Amino acid sequence: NNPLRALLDKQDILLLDGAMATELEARGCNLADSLWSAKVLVENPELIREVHLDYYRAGAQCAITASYQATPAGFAARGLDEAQSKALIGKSVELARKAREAYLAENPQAGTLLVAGSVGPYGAYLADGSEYRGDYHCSVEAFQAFHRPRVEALLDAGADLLACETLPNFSEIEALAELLTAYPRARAWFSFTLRDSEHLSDGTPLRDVVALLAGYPQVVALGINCIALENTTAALQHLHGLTVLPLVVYPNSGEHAQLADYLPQWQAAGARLIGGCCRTTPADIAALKARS
Ligand SMILES: [Cl-]
Repeated sequence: NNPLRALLDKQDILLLDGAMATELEARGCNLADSLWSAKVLVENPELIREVHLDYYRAGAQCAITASYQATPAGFAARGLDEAQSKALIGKSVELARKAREAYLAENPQAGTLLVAGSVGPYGAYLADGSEYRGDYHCSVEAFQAFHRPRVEALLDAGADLLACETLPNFSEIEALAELLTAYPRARAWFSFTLRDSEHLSDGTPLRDVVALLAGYPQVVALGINCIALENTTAALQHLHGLTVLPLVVYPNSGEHAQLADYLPQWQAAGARLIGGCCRTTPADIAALKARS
C-alpha cells in the first residue's frame, strides 16, 4: 500500500515539483496574501492546474498540492467555514489530479505519477515565520483539531499520500503522526525545517524525531525542505545515519541548474525524493531530471 514502492523499486530517485508561487506570478497572479490559495482556487483554479502540468512536463513525478496554508483555521479569516474550507482543500487535489491526467494524454509512457496532499505546519497559519522556528505551544489534542479537517479533505479528494512539510515543532510532529493512525490507508512523508544540522527548528535532536516516526509505519519517508541549499547535505548525511527510510530533500533555491548540482551528493546521502521549495521553478526540476 506504499505508493512510493512502485517508483522506488525501479529508480533510486523520484522527483517532486517546486514552488508554485513563482509560476503563478509569471502567469500574472498577485499574491500578497498568506491565504492567496483561497482566491486562486476560486478565481483561477485553471492556473494552478497549469502549474502542476508544467512541473510534470519538466520531469516531476509528484505534484504537491496548493494546501500548505489551506486550513479551516486559516480560511476562517475569509469567512469560510470548515466545510467551505474542505471543499477548497479538496479542489487542490482535484486540480493536481486533472493536471496528471492531462500529462498522461500528452505522454502515455510517463509511468506512475503521484499527488501529495500538502500539510503545512501550525506556524504557517500563524503568519509569523514560526514555521522556521516552531516556538509555538499547543496541546497534542490542539494540533490535531487544527490538522484533521485538512487531512480528511486531502484524503477524501484522492491524494496518494500526504506531504507533512516545513515542520519545526516536535510536539506537532507527534500529534500529526498520532492523527494519521485514525486513517489506516493514509501514507505520508514528514519533512522538517532545521535550526542546525542535527536539530529541528524547535531544538529537538533529530535522533528524537526519527525514533518517534520510526514507530509509525504509515510514515513512508522523511527529510528536509525550505532549508537553504547550503544546509542540505550535512542534515541529510546525519539523517542517513539514523534511518534507511527514503530521504526527502527539497530546499530553497540557491539564488535570489544549481540546486540541481547537489543531486549526486544527496542521493549518496540516501535521498530518494528530490525537488525544490522557495524560488524554484520547473527549470530546477528539468535540471534535476537532466542530471539523473
Ligand atoms: Cl509555493
